[PDB]
Amino acid sequence: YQKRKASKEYGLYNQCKKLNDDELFRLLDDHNSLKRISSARVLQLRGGQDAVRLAIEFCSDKNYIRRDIGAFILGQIKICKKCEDNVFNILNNMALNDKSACVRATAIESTAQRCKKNPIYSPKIVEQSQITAFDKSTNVRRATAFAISVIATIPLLINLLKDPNGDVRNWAAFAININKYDNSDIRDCFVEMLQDKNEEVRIEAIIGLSYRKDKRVLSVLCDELKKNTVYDDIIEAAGELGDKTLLPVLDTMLYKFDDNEIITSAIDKLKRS
Repeated sequence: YQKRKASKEYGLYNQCKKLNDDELFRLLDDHNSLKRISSARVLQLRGGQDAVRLAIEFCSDKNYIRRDIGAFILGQIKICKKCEDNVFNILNNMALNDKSACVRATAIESTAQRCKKNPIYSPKIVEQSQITAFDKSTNVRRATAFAISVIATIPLLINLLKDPNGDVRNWAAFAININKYDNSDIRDCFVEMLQDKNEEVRIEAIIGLSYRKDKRVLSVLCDELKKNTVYDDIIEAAGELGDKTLLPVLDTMLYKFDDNEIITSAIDKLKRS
C-alpha cells in the first residue's frame, strides 16, 4: 500500500551534476541556499582532492556561510586515509569553537557522518557530545542528539530529555528507545513526558514506558485508546505493556475499527503469560 515520490530537489540536483568542478565551486557562493546545497551535494558525491582542499580552506573563511558549506561537504566526501584524521580534527574543532551556531551544528552532524564510516572516532564523538550537549544553541544540541545516536552518553541523553526544545526531547527519547536504555531516571523522565506539550514526545514516552512494562503509563494509555482517531503505536504499546487491564477496551475496539488486526495482535500478546 505505501509508496514514495522522488524528492522535489532531485531534478535540480541532476542538473548540478552536469556541471564541472569549477562551476560547482562557484555555485557554493550563490545567494540561494538550495543552490549552494545542491552543488555541495554533487561535490560530496564525486568529490576529489580539489574539492576536499577547497572545503578545508572554506572551513577557515571569514564568511560563516562558506564555513558551514565546507564542513557540510567534509562530512560525506571521500578522503584519503592520510587526511581523514586531519579532517575529523578540523570538524571536531569547529563543532566546539566556531563562533556561528549554524556552523557548529553542521560540523557536529559531519563528525557523525565521518564516525559512522570509521568508528575509530567514536571516543572523540563522546567527549565532543559531553560538551556540545550543553551548547546554548538548540540547533547544536539537536545535532548533538543525532551524533550520540550514531554511537556512556546516557547521562547526556537524560539531560536532553529535559531540553526546552521539543524536537531535542523527541530525539533523545527516540534514541533511548532505539537502544533500549533503561534505568529509574529514564523511566521517571518518561512518566513526566506523559504530560509533555508535544504530542510526538508523549508518543515516544508511551511506547518507551510500555516496552519497559511500567504501569504508570496505564491511565494515559487508557485515554488514548478511547479516542475516535487512535494512534497505531498506542494500540501496539497496549499489547507490549502486558497488563490485562486493557483487554476490555481492546475487545471493544475490535468492533469500532474496520481493520482491527493490529488490535487483535495486542490482544493476543496480553492473553499470553
